[PDB]
Amino acid sequence: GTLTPGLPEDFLPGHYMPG
Ligand SMILES: [Cl-]
Repeated sequence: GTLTPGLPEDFLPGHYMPG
């Protein structure tokens, strides 16, 4: 659910950085 690199999100495309 974000534009950043990181882990895939559960329910939306895009990724997130934990923390
Ligand atoms: Cl992915």
